[PDB]
Amino acid sequence: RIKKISIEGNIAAGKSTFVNILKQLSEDWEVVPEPVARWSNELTMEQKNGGNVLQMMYEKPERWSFTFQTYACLSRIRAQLASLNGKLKDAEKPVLFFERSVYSDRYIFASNLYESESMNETEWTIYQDWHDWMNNQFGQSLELDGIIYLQATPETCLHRIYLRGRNEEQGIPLEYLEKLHYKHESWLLHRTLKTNFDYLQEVPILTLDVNEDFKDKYESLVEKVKEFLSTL
Amino acid sequence: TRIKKISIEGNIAAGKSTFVNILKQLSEDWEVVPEPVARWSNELTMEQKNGGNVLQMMYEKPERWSFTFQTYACLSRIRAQLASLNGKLKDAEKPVLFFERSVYSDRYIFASNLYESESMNETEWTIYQDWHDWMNNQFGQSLELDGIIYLQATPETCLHRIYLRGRNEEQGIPLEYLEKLHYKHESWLLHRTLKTNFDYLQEVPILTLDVNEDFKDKYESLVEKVKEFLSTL
Ligand SMILES: COc1ccc(-c2nc(CSc3nc(N)cc(N)n3)cs2)cc1OCCF
Ligand SMILES: COc1ccc(-c2nc(CSc3nc(N)cc(N)n3)cs2)cc1OCCF
Ligand SMILES: COc1ccc(-c2nc(CSc3nc(N)cc(N)n3)cs2)cc1OCCF
Ligand SMILES: COc1ccc(-c2nc(CSc3nc(N)cc(N)n3)cs2)cc1OCCF
Ligand SMILES: O=c1ccn([C@@H]2O[C@H](COP(=O)(O)OP(=O)(O)O)[C@@H](O)[C@H]2O)c(=O)[nH]1
Ligand SMILES: O=c1ccn([C@@H]2O[C@H](COP(=O)(O)OP(=O)(O)O)[C@@H](O)[C@H]2O)c(=O)[nH]1
Repeated sequence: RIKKISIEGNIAAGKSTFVNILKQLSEDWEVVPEPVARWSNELTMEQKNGGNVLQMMYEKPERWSFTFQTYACLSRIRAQLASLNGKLKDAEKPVLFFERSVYSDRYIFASNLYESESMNETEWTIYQDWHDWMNNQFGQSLELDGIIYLQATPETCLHRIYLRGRNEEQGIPLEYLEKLHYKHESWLLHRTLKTNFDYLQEVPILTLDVNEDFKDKYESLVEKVKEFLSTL
Repeated sequence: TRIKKISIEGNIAAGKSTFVNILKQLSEDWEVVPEPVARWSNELTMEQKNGGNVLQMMYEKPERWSFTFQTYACLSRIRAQLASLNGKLKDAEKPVLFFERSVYSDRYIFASNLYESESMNETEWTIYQDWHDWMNNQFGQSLELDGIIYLQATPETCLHRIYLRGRNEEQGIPLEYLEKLHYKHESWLLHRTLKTNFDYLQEVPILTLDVNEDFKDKYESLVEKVKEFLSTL
């Protein structure tokens, strides 16, 4: 009976900041951060493997995209099962917030690597098949009750990457942000994007504007999330 | 419980296709599962189109395509084997499903070989193994084997037999690739010296059949052994 909620949005939208705010507000509220965040960093063999392929992807995305995308999605699924069958036990009003989803894996990141030619046809169709299957064999219990879209302009995100001062992100272009921004807008706002996941097409969505700094002034955002939660 | 599942293992062109085509005629309670890869050799389906494409590139450039090929082949094998459980041998008295190869040849014969030939780098190989571990962990007793039949043939036999089958992309297959695959087959199924990461495999019954002798119009003795093997599982 744990409520599953995806937190979605562009690079440096403030997803991590937001989720770390939410888990501290209730004893019923828990967070699963995404694998890619964990990799970008006495450390596990997923880190080991995650470290290498993220680096490999930066040199040569047209060689490594499929391997990376395949591994990122398994790593997410495992983690999401780990918290769902353990953690939050056994809350009165349990809610698990997922940082991004297997849908963002596929329809944001994997799709954009295919469109920019870092995956060929065969890789993209093997990926979608593998995706459809990995999720239907193992990921049933990962269907989302709702989605929270943190909406920021592509410009705020690039500025937010600068504010976060990580050396390796510094060369991310605004057009790359625009592609991902547009892809988010057509999946989550316009709802033009048709997935192979029919139930998604009518999952409730809460769209929040995080252009303006919320780190010291988040209560109105938290109010909107609590209202959205009761409505499910 | 309650379909018995027996995998047929052996080197390339040892004679697994020929022997399952023989076995499956002899009892309506016996079915077979052709291995997806052997199918990918030949409007076609999604998988078959991907398979043939990923196979040719694999041939053309194994160090690029080994990780991709091996995951698609194994995912597709699990798919074909799970369907068979479902669509097959619903009500029959003693159901037996004969898999042409298994999830364990995918990894410990082929992917492993490919790693050993530097066709997959360390991170690739480790990623493959991670995925293979977890994924078979999820099924448990369901695809898990009741028995292996090993069809053991020397590489010369296999080499000659590749000649007899006469496939274009196959005459390239060098004698020394065949010898290495033999090594791994002997170690896993004959001398039982392969460490592996699935507990029950140490226990699983294995019938070895010497198949160096042509057996096409002369296979009763081999079949008799199989019938005797089954009545112990
Ligand atoms: C089309 O051009 C790009 C598209 C995407 C990128 C991205 N870079 C990243 C940073 S990868 C990274 N590695 C780390 N080790 C740590 C970390 N925080 N981030 C994410 S998206 C960067 C791009 O331009 C950089 C080319 F050198
Ligand atoms: C030089 O060109 C690139 C360099 C790096 C990238 C990278 N993208 C990433 C992010 S891929 C990703 N997939 C996910 N499924 C999730 C997630 N958080 N990130 C890391 S490095 C992507 C690049 O090309 C993108 C082409 F628009
Ligand atoms: C180290 O050298 C090799 C080792 C193994 C091979 C192999 N070829 C194959 C068959 S390639 C094939 N492609 C197809 N499209 C169809 C089909 N039946 N077979 C299996 S293993 C091929 C090798 O070299 C290719 C030409 F020397
Ligand atoms: C040019 O070098 C190669 C060319 C082709 C191969 C091929 N192996 C295969 C089959 S590997 C296989 N993996 C499986 N998982 C299952 C299965 N039945 N067969 C097709 S093409 C393997 C080659 O190996 C190079 C040195 F290991
Ligand atoms: O309202 C905000 C939200 C985020 N940030 C900063 O912007 C960067 C991106 O935030 P985060 O890493 O949480 O974004 P994510 O990539 O997780 O969506 C970080 O330096 C944050 O501390 C900020 O200054 N104000
Ligand atoms: O007793 C036998 C078994 C097989 N073959 C031939 O050897 C080749 C390889 O056999 P098969 O396709 O069964 O090998 P697999 O790859 O399935 O092990 C084929 O052309 C068969 O006709 C044979 O001459 N006598």
